[PDB]
Amino acid sequence: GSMIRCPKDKIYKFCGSPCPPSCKDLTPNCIAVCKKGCFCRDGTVDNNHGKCVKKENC
Repeated sequence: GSMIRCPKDKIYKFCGSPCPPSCKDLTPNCIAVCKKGCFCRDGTVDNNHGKCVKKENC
């Protein structure tokens, strides 16, 4: 506890897109705002299960 550390399969960002590429929407339109936290790696798509897989795997 105390220290926030997400799964090693993901990375941490201070400014990231609130709308990452996904199987639901490959390119969602939203205002560019810097949100901090843990995000998926570049080249992966977020699926409706709550995990990110490779773009060509979806």
